[PDB]
Amino acid sequence: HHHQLENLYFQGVVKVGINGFGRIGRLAFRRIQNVEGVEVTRINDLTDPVMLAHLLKYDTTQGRFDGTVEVKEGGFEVNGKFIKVSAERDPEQIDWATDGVEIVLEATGFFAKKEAAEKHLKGGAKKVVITAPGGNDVKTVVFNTNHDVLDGTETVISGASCTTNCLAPMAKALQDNFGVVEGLMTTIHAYTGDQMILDGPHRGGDLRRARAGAANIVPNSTGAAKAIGLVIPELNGKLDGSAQRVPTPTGSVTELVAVLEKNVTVDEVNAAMKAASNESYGYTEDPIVSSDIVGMSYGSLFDATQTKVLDVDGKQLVKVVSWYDNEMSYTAQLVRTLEYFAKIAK
Amino acid sequence: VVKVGINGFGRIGRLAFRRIQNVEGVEVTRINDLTDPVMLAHLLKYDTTQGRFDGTVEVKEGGFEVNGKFIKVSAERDPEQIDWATDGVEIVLEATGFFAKKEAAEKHLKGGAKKVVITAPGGNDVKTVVFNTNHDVLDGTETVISGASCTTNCLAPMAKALQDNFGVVEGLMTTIHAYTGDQMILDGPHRGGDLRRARAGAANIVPNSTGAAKAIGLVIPELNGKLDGSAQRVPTPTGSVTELVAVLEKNVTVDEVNAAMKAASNESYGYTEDPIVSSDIVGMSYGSLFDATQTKVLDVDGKQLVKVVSWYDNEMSYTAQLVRTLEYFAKIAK
Amino acid sequence: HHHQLENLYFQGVVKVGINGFGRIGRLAFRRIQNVEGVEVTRINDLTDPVMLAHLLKYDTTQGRFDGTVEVKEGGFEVNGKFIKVSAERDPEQIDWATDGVEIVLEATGFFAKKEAAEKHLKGGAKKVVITAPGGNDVKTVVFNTNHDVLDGTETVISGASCTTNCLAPMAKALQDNFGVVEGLMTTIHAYTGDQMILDGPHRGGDLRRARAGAANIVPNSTGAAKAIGLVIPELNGKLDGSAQRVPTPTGSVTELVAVLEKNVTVDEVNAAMKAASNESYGYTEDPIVSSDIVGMSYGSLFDATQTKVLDVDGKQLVKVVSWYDNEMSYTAQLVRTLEYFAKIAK
Amino acid sequence: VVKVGINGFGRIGRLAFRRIQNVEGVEVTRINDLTDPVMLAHLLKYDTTQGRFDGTVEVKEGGFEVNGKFIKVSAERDPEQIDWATDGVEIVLEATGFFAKKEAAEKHLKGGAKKVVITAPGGNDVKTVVFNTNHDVLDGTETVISGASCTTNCLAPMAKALQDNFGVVEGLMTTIHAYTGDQMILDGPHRGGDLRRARAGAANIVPNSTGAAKAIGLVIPELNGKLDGSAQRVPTPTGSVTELVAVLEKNVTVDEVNAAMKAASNESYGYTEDPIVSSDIVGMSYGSLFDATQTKVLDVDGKQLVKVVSWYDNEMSYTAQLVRTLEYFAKIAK
Ligand SMILES: [Ca+2]
Ligand SMILES: [Ca+2]
Ligand SMILES: [Cl-]
Ligand SMILES: [Cl-]
Ligand SMILES: [Cl-]
Ligand SMILES: [Cl-]
Repeated sequence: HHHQLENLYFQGVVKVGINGFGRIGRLAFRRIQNVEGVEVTRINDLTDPVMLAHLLKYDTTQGRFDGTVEVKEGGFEVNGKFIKVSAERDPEQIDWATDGVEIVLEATGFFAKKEAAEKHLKGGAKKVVITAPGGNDVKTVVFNTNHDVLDGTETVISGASCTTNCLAPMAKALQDNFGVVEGLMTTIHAYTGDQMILDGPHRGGDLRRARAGAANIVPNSTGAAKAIGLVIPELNGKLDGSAQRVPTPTGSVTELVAVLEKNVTVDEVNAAMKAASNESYGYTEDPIVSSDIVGMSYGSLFDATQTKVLDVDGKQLVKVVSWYDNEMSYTAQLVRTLEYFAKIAK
Repeated sequence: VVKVGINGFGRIGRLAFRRIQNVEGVEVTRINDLTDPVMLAHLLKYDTTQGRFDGTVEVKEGGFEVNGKFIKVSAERDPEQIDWATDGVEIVLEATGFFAKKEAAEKHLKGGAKKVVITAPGGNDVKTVVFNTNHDVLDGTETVISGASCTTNCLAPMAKALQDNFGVVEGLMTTIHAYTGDQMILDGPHRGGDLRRARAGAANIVPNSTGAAKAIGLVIPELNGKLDGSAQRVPTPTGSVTELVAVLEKNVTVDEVNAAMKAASNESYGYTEDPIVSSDIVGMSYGSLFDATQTKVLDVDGKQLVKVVSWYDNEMSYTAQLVRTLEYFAKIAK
Repeated sequence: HHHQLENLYFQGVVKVGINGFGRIGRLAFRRIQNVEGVEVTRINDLTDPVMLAHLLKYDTTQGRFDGTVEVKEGGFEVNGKFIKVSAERDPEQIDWATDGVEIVLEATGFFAKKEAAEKHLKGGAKKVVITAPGGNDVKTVVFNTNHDVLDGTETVISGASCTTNCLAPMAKALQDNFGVVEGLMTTIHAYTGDQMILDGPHRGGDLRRARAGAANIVPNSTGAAKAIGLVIPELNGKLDGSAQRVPTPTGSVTELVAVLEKNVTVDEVNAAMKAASNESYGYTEDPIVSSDIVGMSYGSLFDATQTKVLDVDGKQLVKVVSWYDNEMSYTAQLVRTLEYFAKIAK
Repeated sequence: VVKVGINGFGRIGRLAFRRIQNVEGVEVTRINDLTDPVMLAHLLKYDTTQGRFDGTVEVKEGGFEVNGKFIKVSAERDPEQIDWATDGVEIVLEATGFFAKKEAAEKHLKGGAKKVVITAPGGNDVKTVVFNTNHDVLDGTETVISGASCTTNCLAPMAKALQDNFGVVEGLMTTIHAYTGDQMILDGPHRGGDLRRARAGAANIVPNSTGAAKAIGLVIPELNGKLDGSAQRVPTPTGSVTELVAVLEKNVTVDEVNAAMKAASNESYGYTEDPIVSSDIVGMSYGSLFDATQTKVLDVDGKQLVKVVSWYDNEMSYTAQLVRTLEYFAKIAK
């Protein structure tokens, strides 16, 4: 009876707008091409469209675009369909509604806070998903970990980080099955665009991101584990971590060393992960390596071959390890949350 | 003068030769390897990661002339075939990827050598020595000893310091490690059957099993059975870093942890507070370099997990430790 | 009237056998999965099948296998179909005919010469294609450059090398349109399995292949240009060349600097290449880079953006440049020749 | 003592500082760069490709203390803002990726410097000097000069030797070149609009335009307009090799070509017959290293095409040439 959900039953097309056509924005565009009932009808980015079209067609790590891309006067012709490309620097000036846009992926990195991201509503968009944390009045959502926190009335939400989308389902499964006292994370992580190609002054003052990223093992700080409480309240304040950036251009792996609230065996841990598996959190027993997860659609892929339970006179330390393509795994999660959020809008 | 012979002129054998050139009272007078000496001379002169050789190398009838001195190069395959005594060799560096067994390594004594140091674990009936961690275990009467592995030479002083200052309940190690010659350059069948070492080593993050932490008890009895670990091989050709996450027997602060490491520092175990990266340690002579910038103490309602991290050049750091043990071992004679 | 060709008209299935399941053998298997009317019914390789199945499923440069692979008693289950995998070290002992094999891809590198490769005929196979040169009584075939040299009665043929399959259509187009006096080739080439991962003794005695291949620019000798006469008789003895191996795991590019028999312009050269283009020899005017050709199906991809015509008081030197994936481009050519050879057998 | 000031403490500026430490009678007394001195001190100490600094570096109020001596570090952005004379600087190394113009570079003279050397082409009204190829063109009265590019410093002695011995009709260059800081670490918009420098530089073979061969006439008048070329950038962080394919004015043999290069050899132009690879030249002080193992003479019915190949460390080889020109330029004063 009619306080009912509707968009799940009778929505034809979810029209998406992308503000910021960097790595994530372009990869989200690519994924949406394969999502029935969701399509991008507007891109906004200050870069010359000739440059943007070229980078959409050709991608070092993710391969050639599946289809044709041609620059036109007001935007691109992508697999026939024209798609407007604007270059407004003020989000309040983007007339999203003229292109039917209802939800915006905000991926520039300059409008993270609620009031900043809500500028897209002035142009007529209804909802916004941020490609980063994750402020004071904004929920953080890892799809298939805590998207049930959404009621559909929120205006701005965060898709969390890529590392959070890998860690969260793995840490939650430990908590649900065994209980976590505390734990430390180490991500062995592909280099990224916040590192220098060769040694040189880094804008932020980071003496390690100043170093050649493709020729070094580079320690760097993280926030996923310290901030996990935003996705899994029961783990608030229980985890910390850091990263080692290494010379691959994409593909990463997350290790968690944890003290649990009860004793376990390796098989029990692995069986718990298998039972928690879904389209966001995969399970494998194959001895794969990082190139095997590039382009994959899981947000997180648990690797049962790397599980360890160290038992010393009954005192136990546990290691669990999950793979992720820090590019496409995070993008696949963003797109799941984009669609879900739009469809439970009401 | 300690006259040393080298069996196996691979990465470690060649780098040990380079180091011994600078150890007064130690000199190599006999190399032997089943490779054409022209190939060996070229690989001694030119080294992708460790640079060009300091001096002159010329191939001559029976071996090399290195900085004037001639050095016999043989090509046997049984240590008994090596007349170490004809070249005056007293102690042998055994550095082929095989032969890591006492009876197997004792074959060199028939050729007239007195002592043998094997460049890998092989310690069922053989003492395992990380210099400046436990070389005091040697009395000089041993025939064959092990220099342990390079991961052990990195971990051991760090783990020993935690044990000495605070007590260790248990711990898990992760080493982010340069690729090595037991991995394939491109995807292909690995002779051991390892499905991960069969993969392209310079284009992947590759999980790898280790033994350093599980076998630490051979170097630090007080840690026997308390540790486990594993590795992630990554696309650098040398330079590695070892992380240890441990449960200790008392609560600590970060400053207390770092101060304990500094107090344990010496020529084998370095200390830095500079935010370095892996290229900054390639070629260094410390066996282990503790990095105070990476220390973590997670305290959750008084229960603590501690992370400590040391760097090492898995090539030159290990080699420098081997040569320390070679010199000391020869010095304390029998 | 009935001295007619038949296999082009009424052949149902070309059954292929692969001797040697290395990089090329596995990639040829992958391509054949997408070739209607051609299928592999027998693999012979001395490697443990568990290792071989794993390497077919997971491929660092060419991605995950499109489908499922499962080890069975006598071989593999690949996308349902069972495929026998033997491990005979003597090719005369391979009973190809029991599996209906008519043509063998001989890719071990130990049976290049005619008499050696003809051992496969003892087991009942009819034809053999060698994945390397290219002996004294054996024709060398670059598909869509000189496959018309085949009359279908040959027993053993060579698919040439991967570098030859890139150079040949480019050199032939210059010869046909303008005439070649002489020329020198330089390939900038991915590292390969004949190089060491770290500095160490090389079995062949090559002091450069002994060096770490992923951490160096490594000069190495070639044979494609010196031996081009085997594919293009009119260029016999007119070319020489060499290679620089560089730190990418696949993807290569071939430059030819040539003296021609007449003066030209850059546009004239590029137009000549466009007219010579086909499914083996592509044409592009996009400023691509090496990652953009990994996995591609052209044997050779001419890049019009790199064309140069240096004219000094009327004396001209010309540079033309073509891309190739030294893995998949060569494999795609091998598979074209495999099918054609089987189908004009008669 | 020649007192030098450095504007721009990037790769070249820092490596030139490292070299000048070993040039007696030349010393840097003033650096200025718009970067925080803490960042600059860290990058001087630690260098991914060129190793750790030889000495001590400590940040202090007005700059660095390097091996005791204090060195002022400023952060202006207009050469007139630099009081070179207050620091006694006579000659300025102008090494920011901009300012490659005579009037632009002459701004340093207002601050009290006498001469300027720009670390890139900028030669419309500025002489271009490859040391030991054409530094005899300087008379000492010039204010601003160019050290040319690093590709020019590699090509020039090789091309000059062909011209001197045999005569050059024409030629095309290909350099297989390390990636540089004008390429992206990952695919992304390039500020110049270059669709190839927008691509991940350590994961691709990247075609690149050059100017060294087209502009060679500025260093070797006899080759003006005779050459063209281009580059392939590849995944090494330093170390490069330049190939020249040329039509000569007479027929030659390989031995004749190689002998001519050996006779042209000097401190700027080296000669080797060893089959080296790129890591063997990183850090070398020669501007150019001719490799006789790569020489080709293709003779087809008497018509010849010749290939000659030289190595260079696009970082340190170029820097060593710059510092040679700095010293000479200061020495021949006005
Ligand atoms: Ca869609
Ligand atoms: Ca098929
Ligand atoms: Cl964290
Ligand atoms: Cl272990
Ligand atoms: Cl050739
Ligand atoms: Cl040029």
